[PDB]
Amino acid sequence: SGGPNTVYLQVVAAGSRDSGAALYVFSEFNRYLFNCGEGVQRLMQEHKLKVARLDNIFLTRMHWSNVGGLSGMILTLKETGLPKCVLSGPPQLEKYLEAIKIFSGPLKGIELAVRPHSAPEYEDETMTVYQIPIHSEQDSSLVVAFICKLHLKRGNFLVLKAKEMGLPVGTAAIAPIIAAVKDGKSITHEGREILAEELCTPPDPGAAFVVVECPDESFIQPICENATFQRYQGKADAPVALVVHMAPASVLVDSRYQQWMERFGPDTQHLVLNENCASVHNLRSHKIQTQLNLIHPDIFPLLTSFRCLSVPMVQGECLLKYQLRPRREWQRDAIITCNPEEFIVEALQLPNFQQSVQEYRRSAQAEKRSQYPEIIFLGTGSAIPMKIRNVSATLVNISPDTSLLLDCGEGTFGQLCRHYGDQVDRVLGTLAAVFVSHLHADHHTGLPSILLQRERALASLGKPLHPLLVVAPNQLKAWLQQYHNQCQEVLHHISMIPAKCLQEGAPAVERLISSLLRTCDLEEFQTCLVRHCKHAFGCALVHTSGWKVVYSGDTMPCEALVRMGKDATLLIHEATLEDGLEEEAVEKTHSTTSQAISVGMRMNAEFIMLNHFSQRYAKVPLFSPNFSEKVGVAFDHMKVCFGDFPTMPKLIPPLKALFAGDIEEMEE
RNA sequence: GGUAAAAUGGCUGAGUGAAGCAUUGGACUGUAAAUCUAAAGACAGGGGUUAGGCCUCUUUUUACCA
Ligand SMILES: [Zn+2]
Ligand SMILES: [Zn+2]
Repeated sequence: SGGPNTVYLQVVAAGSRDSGAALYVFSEFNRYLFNCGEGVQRLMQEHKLKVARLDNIFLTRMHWSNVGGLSGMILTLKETGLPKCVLSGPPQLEKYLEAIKIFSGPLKGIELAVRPHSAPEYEDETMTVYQIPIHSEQDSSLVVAFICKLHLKRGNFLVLKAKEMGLPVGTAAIAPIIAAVKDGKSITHEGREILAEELCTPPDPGAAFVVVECPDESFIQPICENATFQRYQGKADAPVALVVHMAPASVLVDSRYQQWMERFGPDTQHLVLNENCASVHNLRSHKIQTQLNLIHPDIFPLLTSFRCLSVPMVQGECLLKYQLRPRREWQRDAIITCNPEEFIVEALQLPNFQQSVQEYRRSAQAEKRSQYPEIIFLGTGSAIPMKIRNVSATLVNISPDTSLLLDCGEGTFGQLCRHYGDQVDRVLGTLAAVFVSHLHADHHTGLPSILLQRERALASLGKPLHPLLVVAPNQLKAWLQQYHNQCQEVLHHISMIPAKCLQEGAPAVERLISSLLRTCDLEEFQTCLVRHCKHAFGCALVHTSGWKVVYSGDTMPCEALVRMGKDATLLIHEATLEDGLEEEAVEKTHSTTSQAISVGMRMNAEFIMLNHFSQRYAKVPLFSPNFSEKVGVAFDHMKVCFGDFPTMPKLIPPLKALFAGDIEEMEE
């Protein structure tokens, strides 16, 4: 068979601040993805991108912005069931996939293949790419740029022209004639010879595109007029169709360079991706957030708006696909821009929703509570981000000066971005400590994303370095050490704390826990084992003023949690099914909503928050009846103070009305 | 919400083009059941490749998701 009939280039990352570079090219036979960071897990599977058929994955640089997201792809492939896959990258990239099995578990069932730098050539039936390793004085010094090529395309045969002369078109005799013409050998028929160009268009060798990743001036000198480029710059076998520059805007304006790119010729198109892009590609999420704000602006805050030299450049944006083989031109028929003026149309006119909203407002229309005890909910999914659900983070802000994290995950940084707005830089500075509940990957894979950005935030205002405090099981230390020794230096920003020492009845550890307690003004900190998995642990917070909150998360009912949870103003509990099957508890290793409600009733706590929900089937939580005002429903991007309890019970009717039709488990 | 198998008629087996059971008048049979020389409904709804078999976007059915 011949080469692909159509080739499309698609942009995934779009140069967003919350994620690294990422480029997607669609081919008739194979799917290829270049580079990927954190937050892409939603970008794909939200814009209808097929996970399957991604047998080949490519990436650049070892930094988390381009290697962090591989765990999600591996997990999806394991769930998807793809038989084989191929992964390529820097020579020392095998160490990254060596340590994934530590917590993600064995990858047996799907085969992954890697290759060294000794084989810089790879070919298949529809495409070919050449990789050029690059060495720089100032592994973070290797970026290995990529080059792409396309197989020759055979010009369409003129079957109608053959029929006009008198050839036996429409039968089995024409097939050998067209097959011979395809090979390029003329055939003489009826005493006359017909040239190939007469019966078909001239062959086209095929276009190509190049990708570069110059991050700073360290890599400019090694790449300056590279030998490989001299054999392809300017006129070549075919003109260059498109080019993408991942370099930052600062590198663009430098006097040096900015002229080599022009050597490719005016016909060569160029693109730039960087943080200055307007983006705004959260249509459905933004609509849901606006609806929640309309229900009650105070309870549910609103996301902030993230808004925006010899040849022209088309700034990259959302789903700016490019067409290669049919014709070299751009397409913008899939623009994804938020339109609140359209969101309000359906937010203020849902069936019976307006009546419930107005009734709740009239009903709403007991002394002032404490001003700045704050708990913020970031994510309410389970190990799989989706339209409106993602791995939970449970941001807590005990005081404006000091902040704490109730576990963390991937995509939480993107969530708090476009939300805190200008205050994002200040919020990260207030962060003083973090910790992990159990060994699940989704609960600890988000630490690097927060840490690397907090490192920049600390210097953004010229404050002294303050290493972050991390409390996680002793197993998490191995992965952190491997990453420190393999990809980038992060040890100085993390201080491990075993959770065993915090158990009831159990110099560096004591001084560090004392510093944590005094910095955030916490009277005491306690942790206990949970019936969830090996080395699983919980936590409890008690304030000097008598406020107590205990986080349980994934856990089966146990006596220790109940004993520690006695006289607790608030607590976070996990739900799996609401109403349904009570069997196969061992498979889930999680509590049940009815049992959670019973516990909360007997917990003596005045209110119980339901945050973590299983995401096997996309459905709003069908709240189990036989409950009280103590229980509640927790979603993403929530706000209020400690004493703002009486508000949320009245939000139940409007909250249910907003969803209207519910898509829950059916007999199928 | 995601993954896996079929969209051909009253039913099924496939991709050179379509075939058996059944029927419209019945021939051997007083009798309407046995055996045909003719008949018919015909590959879900779009398009990219210029041909069906390939891929792509909804629609129906079944199963699975830790
Ligand atoms: Zn969980
Ligand atoms: Zn978990």
